[PDB]
Amino acid sequence: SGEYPTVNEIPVGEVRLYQIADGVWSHIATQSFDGAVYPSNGLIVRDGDELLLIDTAWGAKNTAALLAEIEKQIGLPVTRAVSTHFHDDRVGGVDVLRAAGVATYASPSTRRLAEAEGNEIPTHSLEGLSSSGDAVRFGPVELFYPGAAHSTDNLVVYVPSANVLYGGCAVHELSSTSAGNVADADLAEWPTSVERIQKHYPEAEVVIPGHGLPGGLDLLQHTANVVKAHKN
Ligand SMILES: Cc1nc([C@@H](C)c2cccc3c(-c4ccc(CS(C)(=O)=O)c(F)c4)c(C(=O)O)[nH]c23)no1
Ligand SMILES: [Zn+2]
Ligand SMILES: [Zn+2]
Repeated sequence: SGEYPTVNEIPVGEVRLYQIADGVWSHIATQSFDGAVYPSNGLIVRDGDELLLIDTAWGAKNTAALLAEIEKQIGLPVTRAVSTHFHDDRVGGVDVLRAAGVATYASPSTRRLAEAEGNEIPTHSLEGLSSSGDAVRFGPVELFYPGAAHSTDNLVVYVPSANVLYGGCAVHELSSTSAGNVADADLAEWPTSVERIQKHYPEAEVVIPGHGLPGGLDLLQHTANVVKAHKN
């Protein structure tokens, strides 16, 4: 009833939306992985009379539920989606999107890693993002490649109209006590990549992590701190 929805408040298979700013929502879903349940976030950005989706809801059935929740709460069609890295919490559900008329996009690096891992593969490649510090416009957002962090391919997303920074899984929530799932991470490079985010988006007002509660710019320094300590 108004607070940001937490892992224990969302059964696996349901999706909730949360209004972040005018024309900007996050989507929250839950999934089981290796015998534990986790929440995960994505983004929805109004694009005139259409919507841009950032990340799936972590699975085919959750992503179908996401589309139904968007129709109920917003009522505008999702026409494009971007996946910010290759893991299943970002691309799982791309096939559902593609069958619902959504054009799916990711960097070439994400597409090659998703294919090699056996995950669902976005249709279209996003060029111009292969060197750290690169940025491109995509509808109402800017896509930014900060360098290797949670994964080598991770992208962050900025909504300039609202100064919303969606960090994806390169950014952790303030309550986090470790660096999450580090299977594909570069712990040594991650603080440098976070510093690039901090330098490029100093006017961010809301920062959304890939899992957990949004906050302010402090999430970036907190992420650097937990990553350095995990590595140690
Ligand atoms: C292989 C491979 N599969 C995956 C994905 C699908 C995956 C599965 C299960 C869990 C996660 C997490 C995760 C874990 C713990 C915390 C709490 S915390 C910051 O306090 O430790 C958290 F916030 C997030 C992440 C992420 O860190 O992005 N990804 C995950 N990744 O690699
Ligand atoms: Zn991941
Ligand atoms: Zn993640």
